Amino acid sequence: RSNLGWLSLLLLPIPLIVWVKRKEVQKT
Amino acid sequence: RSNLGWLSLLLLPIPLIVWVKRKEVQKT
Amino acid sequence: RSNLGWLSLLLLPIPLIVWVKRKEVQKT
Repeated sequence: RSNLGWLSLLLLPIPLIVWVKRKEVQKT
Repeated sequence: RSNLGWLSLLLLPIPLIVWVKRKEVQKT
Repeated sequence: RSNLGWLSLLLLPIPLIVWVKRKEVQKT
């Protein structure tokens, strides 16, 4: 009995990893 | 009919990061 | 155009790449 709301929850957490890369990678 | 559509939009953007790794190579 | 079920499929595969990053493989 999979809930429609639960699939939606999954998309919000992966985008966070992309944001860290823009700030930097190791230095300049 | 409106709010449901927005959650779907969020998933397409992260998958893009995975694709660059598949490309491999380097020349930037 | 795409089915409602298809958008849900897209969220499940991106989470996997982040786990790989924690492992931190050689080279790359």
